[PDB]
Amino acid sequence: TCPFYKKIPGTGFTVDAFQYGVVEGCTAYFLTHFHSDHYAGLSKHFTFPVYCSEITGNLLKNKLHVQEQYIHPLPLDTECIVNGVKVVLLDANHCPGAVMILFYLPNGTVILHTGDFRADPSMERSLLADQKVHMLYLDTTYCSPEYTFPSQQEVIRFAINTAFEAVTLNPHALVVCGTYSIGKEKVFLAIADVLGSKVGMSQEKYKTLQCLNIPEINSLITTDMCSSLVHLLPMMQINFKGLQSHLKKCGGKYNQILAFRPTGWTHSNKFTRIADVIPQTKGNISIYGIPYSEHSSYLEMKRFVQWLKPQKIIPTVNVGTWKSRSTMEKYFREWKLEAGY
Ligand code: NI
Repeated sequence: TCPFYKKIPGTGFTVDAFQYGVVEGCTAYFLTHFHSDHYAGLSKHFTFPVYCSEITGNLLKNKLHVQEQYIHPLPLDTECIVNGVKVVLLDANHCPGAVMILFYLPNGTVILHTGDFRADPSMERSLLADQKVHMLYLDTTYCSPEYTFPSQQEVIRFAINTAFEAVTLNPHALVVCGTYSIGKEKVFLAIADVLGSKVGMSQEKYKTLQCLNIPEINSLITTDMCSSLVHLLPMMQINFKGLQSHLKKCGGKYNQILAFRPTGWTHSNKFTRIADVIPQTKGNISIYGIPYSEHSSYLEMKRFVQWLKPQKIIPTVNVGTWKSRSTMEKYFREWKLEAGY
């Protein structure tokens, strides 16, 4: 039974609520991004309207086989009317197609739902600048001061250098990046760019990238594993057993695998820095783990909310225990105190 924090009051609208069959008095179902915890339950047999970004639509059509008549893509940064309610979609800085949704209620209330996001200062020069926000539905994934991590740019720097270095030393070495959903594509395509390679992957994952409105994408990707010195494999498969077998599969074309595992936060973030990282080596294979987050750090989130100054905050992650909920409320109170609003 759809929880309260997936419902927008005084509309027929839910957000990311496809796993409760039909929802009591929902004219329109919004989807913030194409990640399975958020789209769970969508199928070819979905007959209610779905509102989403262009890229999330491409994905629903081609991957889930949702019928064209039910997919309502909207452009970003554009005032759109939907069932007599003004909405706007903002870039979320999460994965391809991911959006934040501004709802302008008939009664004059204004609601921001962030879906999944990584807050950034460039958001403060959007249509959010222009007016007051009464309720914030907040991605609270890393809402705790321990969670610091480096900028996406820093991590992609580290990844490129490690890749180039290892391949220049040994031009029979293969680079492997682990994946399970969209997002984290800048890791593997930035590596492939420096190397002068296309990225080799399965046909399923090849299809998925074809959905993403990437300029020139056909020059960048391939299924031909043999003509390709950066490869994508399921994250499940990024270990010595699964790497060995993969190195066996390439038919004597590579003597060495350098791999990256894009993990979110991990406890080693509290002690070690990004330039000071080391891999786990078992023979000719080396497996790095890098902290590429697609969610706000504690500080990023704090600064975003102190700038936005909402009247009320509703968390959408870590809400299932009273300890989590209790700890988050305290931090929100402190932020308000620190600022005065
Ligand atoms: Ni997500």
